[PDB]
Amino acid sequence: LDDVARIRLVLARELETINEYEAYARASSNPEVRAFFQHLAAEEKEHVSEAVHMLRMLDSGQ
Amino acid sequence: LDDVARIRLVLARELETINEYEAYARASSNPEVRAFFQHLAAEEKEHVSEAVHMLRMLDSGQN
Amino acid sequence: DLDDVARIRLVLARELETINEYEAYARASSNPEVRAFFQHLAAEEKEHVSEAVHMLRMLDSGQ
Amino acid sequence: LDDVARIRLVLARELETINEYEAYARASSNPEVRAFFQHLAAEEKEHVSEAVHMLRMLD
Amino acid sequence: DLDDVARIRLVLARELETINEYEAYARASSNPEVRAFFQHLAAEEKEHVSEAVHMLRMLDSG
Amino acid sequence: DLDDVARIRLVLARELETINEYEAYARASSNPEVRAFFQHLAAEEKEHVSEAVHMLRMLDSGQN
Amino acid sequence: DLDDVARIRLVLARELETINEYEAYARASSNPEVRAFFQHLAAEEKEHVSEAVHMLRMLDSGQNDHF
Amino acid sequence: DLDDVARIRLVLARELETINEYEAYARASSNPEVRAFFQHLAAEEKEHVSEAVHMLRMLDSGQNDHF
Amino acid sequence: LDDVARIRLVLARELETINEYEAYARASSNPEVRAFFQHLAAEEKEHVSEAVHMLRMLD
Amino acid sequence: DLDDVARIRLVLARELETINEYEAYARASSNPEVRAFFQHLAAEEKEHVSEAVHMLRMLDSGQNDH
Ligand SMILES: [Ca+2]
Ligand SMILES: [Ca+2]
Ligand SMILES: [Ca+2]
Ligand SMILES: [Ca+2]
Ligand SMILES: [Ca+2]
Ligand SMILES: [Ca+2]
Ligand SMILES: [Ca+2]
Ligand SMILES: [Ca+2]
Ligand SMILES: [Ca+2]
Ligand SMILES: [Ca+2]
Ligand SMILES: [Fe+3]
Ligand SMILES: [Fe+3]
Ligand SMILES: [Fe+3]
Ligand SMILES: [Fe+3]
Ligand SMILES: [Fe+3]
Ligand SMILES: [Fe+3]
Ligand SMILES: [Fe+3]
Ligand SMILES: [Fe+3]
Ligand SMILES: [Fe+3]
Ligand SMILES: [Fe+3]
Ligand SMILES: [Fe+3]
Ligand SMILES: [Fe+3]
Ligand SMILES: [Fe+3]
Ligand SMILES: [Fe+3]
Ligand SMILES: [Fe+3]
Ligand SMILES: [Fe+3]
Ligand SMILES: [Fe+3]
Ligand SMILES: [Fe+3]
Ligand SMILES: [Fe+3]
Repeated sequence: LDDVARIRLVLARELETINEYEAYARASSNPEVRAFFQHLAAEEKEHVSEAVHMLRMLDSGQ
Repeated sequence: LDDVARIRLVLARELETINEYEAYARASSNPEVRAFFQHLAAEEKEHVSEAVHMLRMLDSGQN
Repeated sequence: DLDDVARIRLVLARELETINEYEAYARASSNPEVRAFFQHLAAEEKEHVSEAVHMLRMLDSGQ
Repeated sequence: LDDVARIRLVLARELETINEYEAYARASSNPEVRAFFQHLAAEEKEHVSEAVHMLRMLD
Repeated sequence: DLDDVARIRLVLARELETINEYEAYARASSNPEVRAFFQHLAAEEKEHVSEAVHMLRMLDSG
Repeated sequence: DLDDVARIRLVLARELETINEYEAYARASSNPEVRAFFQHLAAEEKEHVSEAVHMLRMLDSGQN
Repeated sequence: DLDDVARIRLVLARELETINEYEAYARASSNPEVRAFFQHLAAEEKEHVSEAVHMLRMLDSGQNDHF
Repeated sequence: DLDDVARIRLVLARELETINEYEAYARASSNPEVRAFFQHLAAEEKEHVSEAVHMLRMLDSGQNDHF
Repeated sequence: LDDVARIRLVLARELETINEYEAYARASSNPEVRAFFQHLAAEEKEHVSEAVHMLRMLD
Repeated sequence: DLDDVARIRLVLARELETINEYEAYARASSNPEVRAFFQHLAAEEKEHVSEAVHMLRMLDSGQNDH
């Protein structure tokens, strides 16, 4: 398990987390809860872009 | 489920995620990768603060 | 490779899931004694969550 | 899942929680953390006594 | 890492889950002889639970 | 989507894993009294395994 | 921390779950050839279960006592 | 939510894991007769894998194309 | 764990992945997404064939 | 309760773990033919990852905007 492997693991986890945030926002009729989850999902998408950048830098094949 | 239970689940997951980020920062010998994981850990702790706030708002018994 | 803060986070995550279970089981019971047993368990677990959040804040500057 | 089944599940989870609290108390070097976990283990053991009693009453 | 008390707790937790499974299977069974089989197994496992609690209280003052 | 035979097989499989656990925990030792407790649990579980195999045999004509 | 008898018990437990899966898949199929494929697999796994029980009995005298 | 081909793929995947377990147990075993029991089980599970690959190729023309 | 066992693990994972891709193709709304998943399934079937060949040659 | 973008995210996450497995199995192998086999599988999976990230960007404007 090297650095690129840990980056891939973090990216995979972030993608699943976004899925969870979107599903939980959809399940709520509370506007404040939906806003909470939409903000979290946006911050997680930022993290995804950052991880993909690090992966492309560190992985030649990617 | 209901909203409070899903918030509790989100908080539990975020706490495990911080553990992972900090562990990966420790495991790396590349300083850039270490810094990446430390930055991720800091922002996830902010997410934890937000979630605890939501829980306190929505759970009278917790606040 | 875990430190004290990682173990506190794990305990807190487990407690949040435990509260979910207690409140669900309190709801699913129609026996007042059992519903009440589970409600008392959930209140005590919420107390544990507050204590663990305090520990986390006291040992983690990023939090 | 009836009431007695849910109590058995809670009791089993409480027993694993005690094991985890005691292991984490053993593993910590900060004394305050270490006592935090010991306090949690004592409280959970009291929970176990209550659950055993409830199980005896209903079963 | 584990000591005798921790192993006894694990055994007790497992026995409790086992009783739940035996009782659920008795409820779901069609053949009344199979139902009787699962009911008997549940009763014997409950006796084991009593014994495990006794051990745990002999070896743990708290 | 489980029938009676499938539940018997699940119970038998669980009992076999339980015996493994009792034997490993007896080996872990530390206290003779704890070892004897785990050994007694293992012996009674073996009784259950035999009865479950016989059940399976009457109910499963392909197994018998 | 496994000895030979524990590995035998583990194989037997896995085989029993596998038979459950084969019988369930045979029931869930509408193609008769696929149904028959799963039923044949189930019968062969049951033969393996018999062999595993014989091995367990030969290695575990306390278990053999109940047969 | 599963068709027959997906159930065949699941059975094949499980058989492959089962072979791994049997070969590992054969390597770990001390009694030569237990070692041989596990080797016997591994050889017969490999035969099942061959049979299931043939079934999958018969049911999945896209898979058969690559053989 | 030896080379043949790792090949078996890869093959078992690839078979589960094909199941997932076909399910997602059935479930998808957008035609391009359906086609994306079906194309992934086809490529994975090629990977399955390669792994079976390797396994037959080495075992 | 899954939409197309969620299924894309799930496939991408699975491919990333698959690449990890292929690379670790290449490292753990002593037979050069097996090692090259696993490296080849990893390269092809990485191409799959590029395709999926492109699909994700097209389906998720919030992700496209980074
Ligand atoms: Ca995450
Ligand atoms: Ca998270
Ligand atoms: Ca807890
Ligand atoms: Ca607990
Ligand atoms: Ca048990
Ligand atoms: Ca058992
Ligand atoms: Ca099997
Ligand atoms: Ca198998
Ligand atoms: Ca795959
Ligand atoms: Ca994959
Ligand atoms: Fe994150
Ligand atoms: Fe997050
Ligand atoms: Fe950021
Ligand atoms: Fe952030
Ligand atoms: Fe607690
Ligand atoms: Fe509790
Ligand atoms: Fe308490
Ligand atoms: Fe028992
Ligand atoms: Fe039993
Ligand atoms: Fe008994
Ligand atoms: Fe009996
Ligand atoms: Fe056979
Ligand atoms: Fe077999
Ligand atoms: Fe055979
Ligand atoms: Fe088989
Ligand atoms: Fe692949
Ligand atoms: Fe490809
Ligand atoms: Fe793929
Ligand atoms: Fe392509």
